[PDB]
Amino acid sequence: VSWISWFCGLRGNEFFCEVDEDYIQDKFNLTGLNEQVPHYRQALDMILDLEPDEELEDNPNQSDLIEQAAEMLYGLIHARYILTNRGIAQMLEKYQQGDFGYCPRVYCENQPMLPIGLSDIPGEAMVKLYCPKCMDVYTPKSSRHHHTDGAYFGTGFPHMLFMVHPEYRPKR
Amino acid sequence: EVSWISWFCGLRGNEFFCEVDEDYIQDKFNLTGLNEQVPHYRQALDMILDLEPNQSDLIEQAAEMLYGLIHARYILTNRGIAQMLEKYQQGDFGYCPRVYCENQPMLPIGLSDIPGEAMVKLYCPKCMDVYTPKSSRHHHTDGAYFGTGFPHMLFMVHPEYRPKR
Ligand SMILES: [Zn+2]
Ligand SMILES: [Zn+2]
Repeated sequence: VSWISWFCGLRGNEFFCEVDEDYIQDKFNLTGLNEQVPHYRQALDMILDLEPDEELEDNPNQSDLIEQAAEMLYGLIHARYILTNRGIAQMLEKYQQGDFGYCPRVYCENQPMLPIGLSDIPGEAMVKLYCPKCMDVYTPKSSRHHHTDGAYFGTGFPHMLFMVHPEYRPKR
Repeated sequence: EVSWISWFCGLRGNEFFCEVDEDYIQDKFNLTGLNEQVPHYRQALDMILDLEPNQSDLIEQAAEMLYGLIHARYILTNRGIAQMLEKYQQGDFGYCPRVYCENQPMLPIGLSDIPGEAMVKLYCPKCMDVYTPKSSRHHHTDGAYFGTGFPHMLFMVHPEYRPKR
């Protein structure tokens, strides 16, 4: 399985959706990201499953540092991706599956929530959950999601989704 | 040798309960009215107080219901409230999930005082709303064992713990 499929499958990455390879392959979609993550070249290669460099001698491995970079880069791409009609389509799918959890308010009656970020700057805050019914923001019940940066989901995702799919917005 | 009460409050899922003072239970005046709500009231009250005892499990079930009803009244008394306030300070009931409530500890609360109506819920004193416990281990604890007015009783007796919202 692809790096992306492998990543989105890990424990804690349930909120993520699989970004279409072609979206990533189009340089125009990643403009600006390459200057936010270290080892951008090797990291983007790892995400797309390509020959992982030469790698010769004592040359300290710095391997893990690249794995982390791929992780950050995938996140930033994810953020942009889920604003596009295709990404939104995929998230809407998970939404229908309750992939993001249900609102804990007793009166929201288990309204499924959408992931959301309190900030678009990486390292600011971890991902939170937005209930479209009571329109408030909650902390995920599972600690497994307490290390997922919210910037990988953005502050305007939930808004975008309902803008494109008004029919799913809770009534009254 | 652990007392029935100590044993009960120690079971998985009964973390929201506090241990009712034996003497409170021994005073007949405090239980007036309860004896006509649970079956086998005599044997059940005996089991709760650790006294000389197929219909067995049915009595264990009765002691469980009876302890709950007593708990409900108990936590309205200054002594019960004191104990609950303790657990409250330990975050024994959990913290509010609202991101902006900033992990405000919550108090248990019932949506109804009638047994069998609804399971126990959590009241955040900051956003003043009611939530369902994150852990499924608490999804079988009747809310009637905590009452609809407990949280409000606690803060009337301890206004100083009223969060600045
Ligand atoms: Zn809600
Ligand atoms: Zn709250």
